[PDB]
Amino acid sequence: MIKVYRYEIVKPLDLDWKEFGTILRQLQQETRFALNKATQLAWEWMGFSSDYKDNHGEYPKSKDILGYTNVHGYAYHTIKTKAYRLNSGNLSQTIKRATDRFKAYQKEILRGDMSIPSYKRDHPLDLIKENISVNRMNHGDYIASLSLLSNPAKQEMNVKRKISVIIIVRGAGKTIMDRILSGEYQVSASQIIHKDRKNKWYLNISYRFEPQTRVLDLNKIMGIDLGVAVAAYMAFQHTPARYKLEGGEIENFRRQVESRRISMLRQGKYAGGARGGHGRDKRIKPIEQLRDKIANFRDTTNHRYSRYIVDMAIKEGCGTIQMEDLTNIRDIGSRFLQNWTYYDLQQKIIYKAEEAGIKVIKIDPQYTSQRCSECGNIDSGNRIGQAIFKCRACGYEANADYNAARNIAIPNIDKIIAESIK
Amino acid sequence: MIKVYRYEIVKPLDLDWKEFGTILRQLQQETRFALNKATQLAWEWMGFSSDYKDNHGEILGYTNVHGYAYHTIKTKAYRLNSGNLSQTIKRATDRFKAYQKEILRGDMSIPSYKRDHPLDLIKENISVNRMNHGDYIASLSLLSNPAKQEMNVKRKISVIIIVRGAGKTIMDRILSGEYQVSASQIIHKDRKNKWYLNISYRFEPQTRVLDLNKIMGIDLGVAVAAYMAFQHTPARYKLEGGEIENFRRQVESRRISMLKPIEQLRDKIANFRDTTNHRYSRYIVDMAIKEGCGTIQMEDLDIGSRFLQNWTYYDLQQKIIYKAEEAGIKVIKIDPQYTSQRCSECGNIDGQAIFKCRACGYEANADYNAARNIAIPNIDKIIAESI
DNA sequence: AGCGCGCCTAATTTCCTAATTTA
DNA sequence: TAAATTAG
RNA sequence: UCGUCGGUUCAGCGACGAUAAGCCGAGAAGUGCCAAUAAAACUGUUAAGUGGUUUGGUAACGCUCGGUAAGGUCCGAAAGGAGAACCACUGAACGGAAAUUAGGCGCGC
Ligand SMILES: [Mg+2]
Ligand SMILES: [Mg+2]
Ligand SMILES: [Mg+2]
Ligand SMILES: [Zn+2]
Repeated sequence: MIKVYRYEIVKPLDLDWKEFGTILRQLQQETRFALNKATQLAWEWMGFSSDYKDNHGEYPKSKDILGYTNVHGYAYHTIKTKAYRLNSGNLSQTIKRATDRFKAYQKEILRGDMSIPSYKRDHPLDLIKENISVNRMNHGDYIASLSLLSNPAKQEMNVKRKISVIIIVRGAGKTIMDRILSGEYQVSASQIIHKDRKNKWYLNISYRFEPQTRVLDLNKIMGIDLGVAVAAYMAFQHTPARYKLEGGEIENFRRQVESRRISMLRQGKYAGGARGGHGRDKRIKPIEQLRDKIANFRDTTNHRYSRYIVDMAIKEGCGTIQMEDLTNIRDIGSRFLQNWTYYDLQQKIIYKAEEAGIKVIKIDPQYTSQRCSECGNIDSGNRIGQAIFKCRACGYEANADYNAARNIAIPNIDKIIAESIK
Repeated sequence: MIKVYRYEIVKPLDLDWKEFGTILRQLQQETRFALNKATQLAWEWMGFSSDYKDNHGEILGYTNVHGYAYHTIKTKAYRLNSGNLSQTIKRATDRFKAYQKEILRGDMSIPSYKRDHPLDLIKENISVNRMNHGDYIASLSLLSNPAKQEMNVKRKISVIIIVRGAGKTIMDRILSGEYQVSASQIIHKDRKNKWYLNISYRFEPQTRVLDLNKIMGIDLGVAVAAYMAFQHTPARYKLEGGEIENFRRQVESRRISMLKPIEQLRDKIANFRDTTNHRYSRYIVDMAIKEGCGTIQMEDLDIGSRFLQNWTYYDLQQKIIYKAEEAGIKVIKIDPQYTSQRCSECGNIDGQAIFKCRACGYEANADYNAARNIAIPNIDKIIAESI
């Protein structure tokens, strides 16, 4: 398992912030240059090999023609002369991401199902495991030594050693960094991230650890039902316990955002003079800030929602979690009327349940809210979302979200519906 | 000048849909090959090629990138029409030339072209005719002479397109001669499995001339800062004071927080009213210029229950009056008595969020209802007629 | 007050190298 | 002696 | 009402800023515009027709980069001050980056 944590950079230990910013921006420009050029060299080789096969009947050998086993070696040999400021290790890692992206989707590129990747302006600076190192001083401060320059670059920038920075290691970041220093966690390739808001640089340390999973009974299954009145309702087949996420705070957020977003757009029709004449970024600045705010709110809401769901499973001893596969369903009449980011929520559940030893299975949500959880009679007549579920034969009434949650908690439930469609 | 508008293809007139679909897919495959190969040929022509291209294994006799690419691609994409093939190659080379300096610097990788790429149709290959029975037929020339012989198509391929409302207006002028076809494309959408043919037409725009018969009406309504309406046209424009409500709450917080500071706040609030008036006046005049209305009618000049509370109303009117003169428009002041209550549709004179006539039953925003009443050239006279 | 924009939002996949050798 | 290079 | 500082996100708190949904600078990669010039391609016996290319310049642009207010101690009459140097809370979370795709909108009227 691999996880990432962010650490804010405060000060360069031996340089000024103005000088540090100039170095970082220059290295970012080379990273963009390396990524685009590598895809150009990869795309060029793909065309040459296709042409070579037609004229000779066999694909050419990279070693014979290109001089290297893979295009990654050839890309390094060419981009190095121009991207001479980055460290060779970081440059090689940067090039590899471009070439692997092209190699992975090469078949889709030829078939026209995907475009050639093009890389934007602000790009993270790659760091290799051996290039990053972190130490704790006696006086309780954390110093990170970064290798970000090549020998020509170090000579021209007067730097003669690692460029040290101070990172705020606090809260849950202290435990992760303490385990990295001890040796339980192993640092993998990282990157340096810059955020436009607050103008802060970050150190994106990614680390490798071994999950500690307790033996949980695999016959216990918890069902997650994205309900109508309730954001998510959880139920278990063995025990009559129920949990729910009312999602009251979600409704309040969208009301303020919808009113704000509509108002901003209308003013754009008669905005100020300086609103235009300075590019696209300035003109759409008010909406970009609003769009970023919504993205951050969903990320936090999905983070706390996934944790609550997994924690409920752990308390009840469940070893299996079943949810609805949303690939087929496209009529979102659920509580998340603002088209919530369901995929981010489901991915967060998976990787947090995997860390706890629980296995996640995606059932097909068809007639799951219509079926009765007592007698199993499936009727489409009562599909009205009446906030209640009154079976005409079982005589069992319960919350519609709760009734759907029980059905998802039954093993092989979709097949049961599949065997007897109605 | 040039604008685009889709026209859904109903069915092929001469051949079956199964045959037409197979034919078009063959042409679509040649379109990608022409596009992708033209990018490779332009890459070598501009000197972007690496060493191993011209050293290991593998001037040119032509003058332009398009000329070099055309002949090389023509041998394989022999089903496409010669005229359309040139257009496909041209759009490939034009993008590369526009992006030539970006790729050399390293800001863009390589132009790419998707699978279901639209087919290019030049002028002289797409004609439209309207039959005596009202069916619109568009004849498309898509196959070259070798392709026509093999596929047993002995003339131009004809298809029927839908023309409803705005589509018929443009198409009728195309047939008349006011609008001339420039280029076209056959786009395919997988959402509905339908083929679309969009026509790019060139026309000489007509500049609206100010006439003293369209009179814009402005009402300082309760729900918005102003509402603009007209009788000749059904269009409407609104000035919502969203920024004004935020600024009022800003001023309220600052006064409590500050409890010179009052003087600076008063100076700030004075400038805000001036800046908003300038933006509002310019927008008000622009919508009259856009529709060519030669007169603006606004109620003659308290705070009342209007959305703007204790605003600099007189300053707003003067800047509207002044900016109207520069455009040739003239401003007339009208008595506002019972303007909100009078019904525009029926004229009878009688909840404030949406006005509903007792007799007519017309339901609409009261701000819009008042705005239409002011638009009448002789609204002032009929106001006292009911009295 | 319809039926074409361009494009935004959400969904989706991949990745998070090492071993050797100049300096 | 940490930066450079290339193979699988 | 929005925003800044208190390790990140979302909430409050203490202070503060706001015409900030505001005001500006430089530059020429791209789209329009102005001068000069008229290639590729196609229909063509021809005659000739469609088509709009190339080099400069300008700076209107949802052109491209950037600047601009905001915690407390401290100096400074105050403004202002060289990311000067110290100090700064409560709750719930804490796996991130890049690329791509395809649909439904909010404008469009
Ligand atoms: Mg649902
Ligand atoms: Mg906060
Ligand atoms: Mg905290
Ligand atoms: Zn039942």
